[PDB]
Amino acid sequence: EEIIWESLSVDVGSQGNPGIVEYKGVDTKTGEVLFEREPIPIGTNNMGEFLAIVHGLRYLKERNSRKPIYSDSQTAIKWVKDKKAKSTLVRNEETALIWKLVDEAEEWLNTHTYETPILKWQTDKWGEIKADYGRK
RNA sequence: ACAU
DNA sequence: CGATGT
Ligand SMILES: [K+]
Ligand SMILES: [K+]
Ligand SMILES: [K+]
Ligand SMILES: [Mg+2]
Ligand SMILES: [Mg+2]
Repeated sequence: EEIIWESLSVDVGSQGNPGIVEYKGVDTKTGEVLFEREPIPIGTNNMGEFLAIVHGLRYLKERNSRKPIYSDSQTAIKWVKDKKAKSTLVRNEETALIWKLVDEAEEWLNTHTYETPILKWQTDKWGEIKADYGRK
């Protein structure tokens, strides 16, 4: 089982969990940063991993790219497959922004199609995903 | 247990 | 050491 180098890798970064959430997508081969989301003041790790995949799908579709996406998040891969982010984060005024983005990402999934394979990055075999923030 |  | 998730 080998890395598919012609791919997009995504990952969340956070300050606290729940805490400040950001995410980015990179070229798996070169590490070039292709997109980065502006920090969101409160969210969870899994909400951010979910948003990163959905943004990757939107990014690749806009560019007519058939590359797969790698994520290290078992949870977020499932949530994208299900088109449903099963987060436990409370809804209040401080979490309104992240929940709006997650709701809108689900809505996009329910109104668009894609063939993009969403693949598990095998951290145990390959080390940290290329989009990692280097914070652990 | 597994993945973050 | 704590949290988010299956
Ligand atoms: K990891
Ligand atoms: K990190
Ligand atoms: K646990
Ligand atoms: Mg990750
Ligand atoms: Mg990471």
